[PDB]
Amino acid sequence: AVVRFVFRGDLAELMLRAVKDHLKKEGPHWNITSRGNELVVRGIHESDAKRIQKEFPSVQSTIQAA
Repeated sequence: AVVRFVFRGDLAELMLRAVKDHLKKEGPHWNITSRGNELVVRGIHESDAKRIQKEFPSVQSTIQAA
């Protein structure tokens, strides 16, 4: 699956960086990339994808199960 986080406002870059550092610790094996205000996690299990969405529930996110 794929999770995409979209960060908003004047702090978006710093919040992305915070979330990115956190997720690199949760899943050192996850393929994590970012550009602009979007953070993308690939190679994550669909159930783990709903978990990290639920961990940062106020960050807008999408999940692609395919």
